[PDB]
Amino acid sequence: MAFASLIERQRIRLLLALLFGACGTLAFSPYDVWPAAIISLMGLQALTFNRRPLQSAAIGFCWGFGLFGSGINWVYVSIATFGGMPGPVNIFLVVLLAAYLSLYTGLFAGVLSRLWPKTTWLRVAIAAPALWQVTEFLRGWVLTGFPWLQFGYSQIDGPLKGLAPIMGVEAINFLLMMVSGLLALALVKRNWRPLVVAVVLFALPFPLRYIQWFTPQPEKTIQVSMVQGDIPQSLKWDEGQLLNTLKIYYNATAPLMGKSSLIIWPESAITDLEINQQPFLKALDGELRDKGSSLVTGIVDARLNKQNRYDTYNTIITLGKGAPYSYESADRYNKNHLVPFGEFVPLSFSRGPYIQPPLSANGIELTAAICYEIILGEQVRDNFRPDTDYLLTISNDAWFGKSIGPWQHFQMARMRALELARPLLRSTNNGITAVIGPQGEIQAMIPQFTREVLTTNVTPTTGLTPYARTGNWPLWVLTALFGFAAVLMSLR
Repeated sequence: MAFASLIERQRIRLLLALLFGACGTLAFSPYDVWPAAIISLMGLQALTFNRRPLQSAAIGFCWGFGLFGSGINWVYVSIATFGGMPGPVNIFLVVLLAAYLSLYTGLFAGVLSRLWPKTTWLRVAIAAPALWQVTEFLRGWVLTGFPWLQFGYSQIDGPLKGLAPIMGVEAINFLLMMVSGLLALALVKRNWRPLVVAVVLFALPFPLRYIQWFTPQPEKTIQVSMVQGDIPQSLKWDEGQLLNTLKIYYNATAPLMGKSSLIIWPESAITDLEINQQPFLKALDGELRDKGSSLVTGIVDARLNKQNRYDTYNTIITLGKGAPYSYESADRYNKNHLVPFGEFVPLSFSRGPYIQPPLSANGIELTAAICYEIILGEQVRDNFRPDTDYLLTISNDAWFGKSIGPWQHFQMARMRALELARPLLRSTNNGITAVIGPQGEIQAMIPQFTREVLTTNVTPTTGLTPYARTGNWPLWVLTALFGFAAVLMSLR
């Protein structure tokens, strides 16, 4: 046989693209193999060499489909269990989602091989990172976006973690696409120059991780007790289980009063309207103030708005010491970035303001996010303020079941703590509830899929990271400069 007549064939290239896309899903939290991201990106860029724009677009689409048919398949658990659509219909829906998410990768590959047909360093090192940044922005922006499975999140424990506090996780996405292509440039061509360049560009951010952009405050250390109720997702929105859920949470929280300064309940812990459960909240706030503590809990609130029609918000509310409860109080967080097909129909929860004040609780200012909102770095940074002590996130991962989705969500949550240099207090109904340190490090974690309480001492951090001080625009300026240079050098 032969091994040179097979690679040149297009069908073999499509199969290899599928294989590399599938293998790239091993780079995230359930498996935590950061070399898999590099290998997958190297395969993506190397298989598109010497290809026509249409063929390369097809190869990129196949690579994206391989990535998104295995990296995100837990969505099946969110459809088969919760929904009357039969098994084949759920499979078709998952396939449609994977194809839609791979359309952006196909577009990226097609544009890359149209504007930059020849395999040179200008393509792998200059054009590919900028075009990948633009494509990922489009994927995370169009139709409310879905910026899931970004290889920058795979470097939390990797060498390039310290680049996140300076320029943001997407900057890692810029570098991983930049380095891997150079490796690809050293693989197809027997030239050690791209290998040396990639090694240098990968080993430079490694010393840039011992820098602490935060100052710990060993005088405001408080005991936080996050409650994981493990309420089943099948009966959560039932009137018969409303009383049982309240009893479970209250009996889990009552011993914690007087010993934990802050108590946190998961997203939509009170599965009832905020106006309906007024006496319970008032009595709870009175008891919390008597013992001395603050409770931050998720709830669904109905507001008559200005047109006298109800506006439904998925809110986080605060009660107790340092934050008295009232139905009309600014100490509240309304979820802004709703989950498509889970809370609204694109093309019915309402959207809160994009910028909201941080929650105040017993003298502690919390930057709050809800479930899906924690994966959006830009929104969290915009809501972040210098006075913030901890990053607050409440979620409900029971939809995804016993799958890889919860861990990917947890890793994307840890990336926010790494970027903003603030402790992250993640609470979930049955998912991963943890206290992520200022460097994206797990300081505490309780077993998943059980009814437990995570009670640990946590220390605030002050100071601003370069990312939290300038934002995401330096990365966009670098991307624009690289794209302009690559385009201007392509007109010849």
